Amino acid sequence: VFGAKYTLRFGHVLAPGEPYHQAFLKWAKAVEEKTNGDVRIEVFPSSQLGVEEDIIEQIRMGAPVGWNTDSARLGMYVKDIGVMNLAYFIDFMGAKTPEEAIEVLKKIKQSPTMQKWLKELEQRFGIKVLSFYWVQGYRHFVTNKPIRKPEDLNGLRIRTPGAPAWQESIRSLGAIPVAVNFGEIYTAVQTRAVDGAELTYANVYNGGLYEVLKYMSETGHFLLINFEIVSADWFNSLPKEYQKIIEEEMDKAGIEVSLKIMKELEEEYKQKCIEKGMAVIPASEIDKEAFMEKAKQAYKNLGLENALNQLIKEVKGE
Repeated sequence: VFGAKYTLRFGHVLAPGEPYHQAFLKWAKAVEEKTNGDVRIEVFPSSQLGVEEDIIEQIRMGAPVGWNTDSARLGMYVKDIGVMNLAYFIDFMGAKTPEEAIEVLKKIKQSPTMQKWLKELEQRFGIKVLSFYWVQGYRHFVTNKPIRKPEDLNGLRIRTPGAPAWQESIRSLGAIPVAVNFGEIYTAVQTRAVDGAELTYANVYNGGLYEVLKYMSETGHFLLINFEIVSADWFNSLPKEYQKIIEEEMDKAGIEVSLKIMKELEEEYKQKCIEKGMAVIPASEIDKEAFMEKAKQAYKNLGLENALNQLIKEVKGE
């Protein structure tokens, strides 16, 4: 009293106050406005605590919940969609600038193959993708040794997220992948349990990791594409007009924060990291083709090369 008719609780939107959170709050406010207060969206920052959450099982259960997740997770369910979390994916799709990256994502969305995968996620698993135009930016190696070619990673324990798309990718580039809770990366480096990480400049700066790692080597080996999911059962319970408002408003909010991240914020954080004494190995000094060539073996090890090729075909319009 006198509240909304539908309430959505949307979680895992990363750290409080940061760009993603800001953008989800903009999205929520716009859906609320355009639905006349009938849809209320509550936005929950990520916890850094190490607690079990079965986020997909809630989505399957039909709860009024959503999550900021990724294709490394969704690829556990419909295997092939996981190709979008593999090393150099956006480069293999031909994107070489921020604006080009967003345009490729739009082409992937209208692709018959993506539409297939999204229908399988919905029907077989009850997962509705509202958007994947949410990009955290390019990830680079963060180490105490410059990385210019694959051989430089040999023997290096590099922490990367726990799912196979990440682990196999970092392994194929030449490193030993290691899982470590993000909030514990600093501890893992200071206590010498790992040799480095692979992160965005925002992650490195906000974590104060420049205190313990000296080099940012700009391999640009991942572009982190987030997938924004809700229960298919819940989404379908909404009126069609509201279904369209929710999806359109978040594709819009997503495009907006993705470009701000890629065109401005990551640049600012780079400057701040330089000002904290880090040494940047620029992209032009790195054998990126050698890394791209090593990356192909992750696609093969996981069975996702056909998936990539299939996407390449339909996007090469036009």
